[PDB]
Amino acid sequence: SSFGLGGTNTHAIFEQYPAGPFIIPLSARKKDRLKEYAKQLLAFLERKTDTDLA
Amino acid sequence: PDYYEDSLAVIGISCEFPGAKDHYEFWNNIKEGKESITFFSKESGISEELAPGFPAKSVLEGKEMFDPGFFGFSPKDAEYMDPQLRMLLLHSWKAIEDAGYISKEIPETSVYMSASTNSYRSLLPEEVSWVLAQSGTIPTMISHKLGLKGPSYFVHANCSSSLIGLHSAFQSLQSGEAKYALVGGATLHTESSPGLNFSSDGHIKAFDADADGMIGGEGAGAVLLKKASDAVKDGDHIYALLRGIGVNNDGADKVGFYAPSVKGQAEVIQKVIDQTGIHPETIAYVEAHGTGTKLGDPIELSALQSVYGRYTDKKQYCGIGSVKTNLGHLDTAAGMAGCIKVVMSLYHQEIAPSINYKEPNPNLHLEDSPFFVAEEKKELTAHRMALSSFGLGGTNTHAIFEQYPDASEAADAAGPFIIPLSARKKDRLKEYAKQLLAFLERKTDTDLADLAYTFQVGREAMEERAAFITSGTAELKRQLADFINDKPAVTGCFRGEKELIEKWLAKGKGPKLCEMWSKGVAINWHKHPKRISLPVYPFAKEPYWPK
Repeated sequence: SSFGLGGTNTHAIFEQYPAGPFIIPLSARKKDRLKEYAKQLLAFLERKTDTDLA
Repeated sequence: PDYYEDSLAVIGISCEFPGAKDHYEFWNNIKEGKESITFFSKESGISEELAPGFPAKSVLEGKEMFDPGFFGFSPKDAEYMDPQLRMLLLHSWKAIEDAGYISKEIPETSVYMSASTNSYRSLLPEEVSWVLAQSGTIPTMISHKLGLKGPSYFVHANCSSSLIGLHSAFQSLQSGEAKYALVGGATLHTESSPGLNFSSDGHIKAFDADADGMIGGEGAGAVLLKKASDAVKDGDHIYALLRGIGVNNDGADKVGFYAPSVKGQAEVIQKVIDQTGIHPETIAYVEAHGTGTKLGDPIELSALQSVYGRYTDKKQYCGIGSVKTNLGHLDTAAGMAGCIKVVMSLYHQEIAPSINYKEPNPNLHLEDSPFFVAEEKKELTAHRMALSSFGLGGTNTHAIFEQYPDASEAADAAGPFIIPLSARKKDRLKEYAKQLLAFLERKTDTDLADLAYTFQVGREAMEERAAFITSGTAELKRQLADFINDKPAVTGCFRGEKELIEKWLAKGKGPKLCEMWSKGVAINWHKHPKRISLPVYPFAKEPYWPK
């Protein structure tokens, strides 16, 4: 629910929805960026493990 | 009877599995749905993936323990020998005793053992020192210490290795090379504790929708086998029958070394049926490979059904389960574990439940599936059961068993007989009394004529000897607590250890000989009863491991 100061009210409803060699291409505008990119993917991989490379 | 001259009989068992001291405890564990994994709360600072990397372990207490002195082994020597070898040695002794036999008395026996490469030598200090502990040393050490003449060698097919032992025994005993065959398997590792088949939560949920992997285990066991006809004629104690077994390899059909293949499994299953001709409808329960993998478990049934279906099938009449759910995956002893469980179920005519199952995997199609997943105890009112094991290698095994049906038990004709109890050390003898002691009461009515018979024969003459000449179980029992209770000279007992009239000595039966046995060489074989499974030599609890 969201109701405005104006007197405009909104309501919404949502519903619940139920290989051996990979290549990863990484790109960036700049080299630190492309480097910062690397820390974050690295960091991501650490945390979430059962994460499919495919 | 009929197709018994082409069959084997399981006449002895000994095993140790997670949460199981013995095969009897084992069974009662599975029947009641007990799960033998273990978990840790308060014991490195890696609380991370699981610490999957694997959060819980499936453990065999006392893998290190041993009784080296029993076999004329230096303590130094035990520390060099692999735990798997030690365990298989104790079990092979145990299994033959449970058969009621003295090894020495059955020279004509084959031995097939299998075990993992745990790189045990690697933990020894840096070593003069000769490498002969090899895989071959294991069966061969056993043959040597039990005085076995049968062909003795080591076989391995990874997950399928025990059924490979079972296969050898089947060919061997049929070919008349040996009268008896002894098959055992072990895995004990030498450690502390995506991209794989490891289970997310450490639960092997076989046939479950959420099966996501498997968990490792440690175990060892051995069985003693005999030709079936011989077993009945010879009067041995038979748990179950082995009708047929089959082996083959996938080939290069599937994509990958670690991929299990539908076509390959199907053929062993088909192949075995043709061998025994056994009609699938004939089969009550099937112990599946049941690893707990998303893709492995659809394949097994797919293969099973495809074979079974072309037959006088259509229904949902067969029970399908995996004991891996209880114990985990014991790489080399996986076959052994399934085998014992199936042999026990036929022995008792009950079906053990398969735990960790809440819903059925959509993929299974169980409904067209000639077989329903197990979730409760069973009623069974001979029956045949099948067993599968599929190797990591691509080598597949299937086997079928048949219930052994007839007992016409008879009361005890004679009111007194003699137990001869013995051990290689007094401390041991006492526990043996205890272990025996506990048993009598646990099994409320067991015949002693056979209990007597089996100890007279089928147990060796150790130095420490205690011979009992009672007449009634409670009578015997308390007098046992009499012996256990250490120095009260009350019983019709005879202290043991505490000269050779070997020469040409006649002996007349009729009377108390226990004294003569008490420090003597008497051959109790005149009167007869059947051999029966009772308790076995209690081995000491000495632990040996390399610092």
